[PDB]
Amino acid sequence: GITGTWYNQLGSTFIVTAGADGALTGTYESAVGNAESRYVLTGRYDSAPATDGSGTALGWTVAWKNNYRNAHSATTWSGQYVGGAEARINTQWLLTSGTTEANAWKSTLVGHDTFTKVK
Amino acid sequence: GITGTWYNQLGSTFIVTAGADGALTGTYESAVGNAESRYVLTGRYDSAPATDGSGTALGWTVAWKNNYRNAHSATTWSGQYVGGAEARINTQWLLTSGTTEANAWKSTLVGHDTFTKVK
Amino acid sequence: GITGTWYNQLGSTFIVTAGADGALTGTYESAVESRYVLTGRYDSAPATDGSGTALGWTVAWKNNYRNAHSATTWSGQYVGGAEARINTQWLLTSGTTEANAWKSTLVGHDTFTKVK
Amino acid sequence: GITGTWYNQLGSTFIVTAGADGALTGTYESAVGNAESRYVLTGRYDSAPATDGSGTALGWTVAWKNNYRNAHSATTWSGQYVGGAEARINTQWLLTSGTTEANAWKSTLVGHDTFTKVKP
Ligand SMILES: O=C(O)CCCC[C@@H]1[Se]C[C@@H]2NC(=O)N[C@@H]21
Ligand SMILES: O=C(O)CCCC[C@@H]1[Se]C[C@@H]2NC(=O)N[C@@H]21
Ligand SMILES: O=C(O)CCCC[C@@H]1[Se]C[C@@H]2NC(=O)N[C@@H]21
Ligand SMILES: O=C(O)CCCC[C@@H]1[Se]C[C@@H]2NC(=O)N[C@@H]21
Repeated sequence: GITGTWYNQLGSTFIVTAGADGALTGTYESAVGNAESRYVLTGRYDSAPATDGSGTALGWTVAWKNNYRNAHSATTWSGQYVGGAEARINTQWLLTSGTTEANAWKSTLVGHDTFTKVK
Repeated sequence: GITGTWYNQLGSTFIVTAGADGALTGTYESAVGNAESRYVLTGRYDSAPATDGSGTALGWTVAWKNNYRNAHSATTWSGQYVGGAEARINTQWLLTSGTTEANAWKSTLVGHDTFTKVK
Repeated sequence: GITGTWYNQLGSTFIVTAGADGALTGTYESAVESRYVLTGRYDSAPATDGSGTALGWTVAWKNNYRNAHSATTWSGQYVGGAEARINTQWLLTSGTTEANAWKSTLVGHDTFTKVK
Repeated sequence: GITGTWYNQLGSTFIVTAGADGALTGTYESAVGNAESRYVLTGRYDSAPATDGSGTALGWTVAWKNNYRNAHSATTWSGQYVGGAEARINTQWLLTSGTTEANAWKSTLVGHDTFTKVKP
């Protein structure tokens, strides 16, 4: 279900494996921002979700440092997987940059990403 | 400086190891919510932060399922670690519960936690 | 371009008047009677480089018929053109006791359009 | 207890009047960001809050344009007033800047401000 390759509305690529233990592991490649190529992600998901039609809660983190570039920032996505004919992961995210203490008020962006397995 | 035990303002306990590769691994024990005992956490941090006084960006996820309870929800914390004698991890968080599609509008809580080395 | 009736994807409606001073006034008709006062502000002199027009408004969920002891603010931007939109993120805070304040605020997003 | 002069943890000044109709009016002066002097605010608050010890929900908006400066941005604060012993307004806020469509993903900052009546 969750395991596979997903794309968000920006064209970013989220390759994830959902482990039986509730673990999420994989790579994220952002189409935007101070990022290039793949970054490691790790996360957790509800491996025993409700059976009443509710989505599956999940979250994951990317710290935007790889072998090529370091943005000194990290994003967490929090959301739920909705299965079915048109599988989607609906997320909201927080991106925090490292700042000085005086600039901490503007450290964190918020947004929302929707992932499907298409394009 | 990140590795060790941290406590937030609500009385929750965050036990974490910061790996050399940027991995965060540990356990979270929540003082509030549909939670009981320890939960696995995983996350990522900037393992090569700026040397200009900026904090160290980081994030982690807890899915609120363990051997004792399943809240069908997951929280991600996004923030930065700030060193010194009064070291802190300042975070904002998103808590998404699994919902049906009709209730997705109320799926996600937002808040902020500050973690310190002493409590 | 802001003044008029807008519809979200959830069947809510709001009618707003954008005053020359930057004021937003109108009524929000929810879906998830149900009309509530809305007030807000918008940038009355936006950039002319294709940037959106920043704006925000608040609705306190009390009227003559019910009171949910809560308030939503929407923060976003108006984007003009053929498919005009107001893209928003919102925060809904409910009145809680201090012990429950950690769970007082929901966050989401809404997109409003001039059609349907 | 909402009406008065409030200051947040940054030293910003929030001057507000709560109208009997649920209206919030006043001025906001930010200690940080692309802002100078006072800006108009408007908002709403629950004028018949619960009597069980719960706070009073409220929210307000500032568009960061005044006679001196225009940041092409607007902030909304959503929060609750908590009386008793030491009056406080605890908020979370969203600051949206006007952006191109390509830059809309980075349009919105989020944070939290706590206000008390204690001058810096
Ligand atoms: O610019 C930076 O600091 C690092 C790049 C972050 C890109 C952000 Se993550 C939330 C949003 N979703 C996405 O795919 N890319 C953007
Ligand atoms: O109630 C649930 O769904 C699981 C428990 C959630 C606890 C939340 Se995580 C954000 C906040 N910080 C904390 O330590 N506990 C609360
Ligand atoms: O349940 C309540 O508190 C009263 C109705 C709240 C409606 C919320 Se405002 C954010 C979201 N957008 C919308 O149109 N309706 C929901
Ligand atoms: O920089 C801009 O775009 C306009 C100024 C925004 C200042 C932000 Se509003 C949230 C935070 N609280 C405060 O008092 N000032 C800052």
